[PDB]
Amino acid sequence: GSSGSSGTTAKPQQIQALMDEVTKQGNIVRELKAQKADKNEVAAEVAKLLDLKKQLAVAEGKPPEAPKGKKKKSGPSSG
Repeated sequence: GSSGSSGTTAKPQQIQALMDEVTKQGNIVRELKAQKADKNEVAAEVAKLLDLKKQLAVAEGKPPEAPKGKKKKSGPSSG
């Protein structure tokens, strides 16, 4: 197998990787329901998706579903 390092990490870099995930995910979830996938199997991806949207938007700068949804509040960082 591969040992040592798996590339380098960056702010503007990881983003490019996420974007792809947001797309692929959305699809994976669509097919899951289209094939009557197990409620458990689907849920798994579901949650992940909701996270991707954030890890993507936030990274860029936009707030995570700030305006969308009531429960999800801006909740800024303090430190």
